[PDB]
Amino acid sequence: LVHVASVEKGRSYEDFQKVYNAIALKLREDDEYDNYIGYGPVLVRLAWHISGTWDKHDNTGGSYGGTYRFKKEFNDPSNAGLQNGFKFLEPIHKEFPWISSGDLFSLGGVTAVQEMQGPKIPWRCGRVDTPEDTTPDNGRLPDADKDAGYVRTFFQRLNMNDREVVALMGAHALGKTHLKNSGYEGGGANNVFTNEFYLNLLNEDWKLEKNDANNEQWDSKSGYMMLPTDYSLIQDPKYLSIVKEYANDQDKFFKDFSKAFEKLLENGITFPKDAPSPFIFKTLEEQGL
Ligand code: HEM
Ligand SMILES: c1csc(-c2cnc3n2CCC3)c1
Repeated sequence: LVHVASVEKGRSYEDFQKVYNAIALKLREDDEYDNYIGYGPVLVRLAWHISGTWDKHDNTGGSYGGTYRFKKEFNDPSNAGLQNGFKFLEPIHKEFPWISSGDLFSLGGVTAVQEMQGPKIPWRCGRVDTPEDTTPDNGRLPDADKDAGYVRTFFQRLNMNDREVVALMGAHALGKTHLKNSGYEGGGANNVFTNEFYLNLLNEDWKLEKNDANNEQWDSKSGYMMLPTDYSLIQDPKYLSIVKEYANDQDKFFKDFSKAFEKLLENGITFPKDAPSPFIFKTLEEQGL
């Protein structure tokens, strides 16, 4: 099973920058969502969930086929709440109907990270919409109630190593949990991309509590929360080291996140030798828009 990247016919960097800009402008303008967090965090989560279905063993799942558009994947309980991100992107897709679904969903994530003052994430085009029968079954995204061994084993399926895992988890500095979506409540309503996840892990006083959905989570007096899988990064000696590294080096964290997130979004895709090199998009700020 091979998924070969195929550039949307006749499209070049300038076409994709226009799509980036349309998403970025909407992010700026629809700022009310989720008590003024806006749509950045949910779009990052969407890009991760459409990618996180990949299995390195058979090359099924991943971002290529844009299969979240199909009912089976759209209604996965693990994807509860991501419909808000789908609805955000819908008008954009109507404006630029030439772009594939996988390309749009993944570009949404890249745009969100950059517009939230994160690192630049190189991005490649050419994902191709695949038919409904290529939709992966539910159950491939991870559980939050587990420990460090689970997290490590889970991520081996996505060909991610310890450093890549800890860097990717830094995105949890963004946004919040919603009891109705996942059975967890709380967060920090943050919409700026920083290394604060790692700082909060090391510096807050965490207490284990049972929430109103009968799930255990770690809570701090500052009003923050960690999932059990978040907290596992300071329980495991190998993860802890890396957590300390990112807490003390913002630039390192940005560079490692950029690499891991691009890899996550590209897993399962074969890029021909003639393919364009990755694009790096300018932010609205860089364009004076
Ligand atoms: C062990 C792996 C992971 C687990 C178990 C996990 C679990 C969760 C849960 C339960 C939520 C709350 C969802 C809600 O109630 O709305 C959440 C939120 C979020 N996750 Fe993860 N996650 C993991 C990895 C990641 C990764 C790798 C990224 C991206 C690089 C990511 C990005 C996000 C973002 C941005 C939110 C906030 C969404 C919002 O504010 O609507 N997560 N995660
Ligand atoms: C902001 C302070 S803690 C925190 C957090 C920890 N784990 C998660 N979040 C938000 C999404 C999941 C976000």
